Amino acid sequence: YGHCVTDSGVVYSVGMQWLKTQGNKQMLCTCLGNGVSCQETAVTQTYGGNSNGEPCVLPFTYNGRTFYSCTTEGRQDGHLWCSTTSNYEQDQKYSFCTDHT
Repeated sequence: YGHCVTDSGVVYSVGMQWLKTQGNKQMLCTCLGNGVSCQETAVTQTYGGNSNGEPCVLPFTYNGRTFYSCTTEGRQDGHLWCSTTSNYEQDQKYSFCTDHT
């Protein structure tokens, strides 16, 4: 009835995007309306960019929002990129991402 719970105790809320692990793999879990879905891996391969590819540091904050993985909200081209420094608004250290092609 709105609130989202993973049966683990975490009483999320309809729209409290979060991140869940599998004791080895990463996975972003979110509660929409029909239930609770997630994004396997979440992250993506990083090449060149500003960090020549490296372990991003998400979920980070950009433009005032948050991103648990790559994103193209910082450009008008469509190239996926991520952050490698908790402080991207100070360092600007970011990397790109493929995902598809």
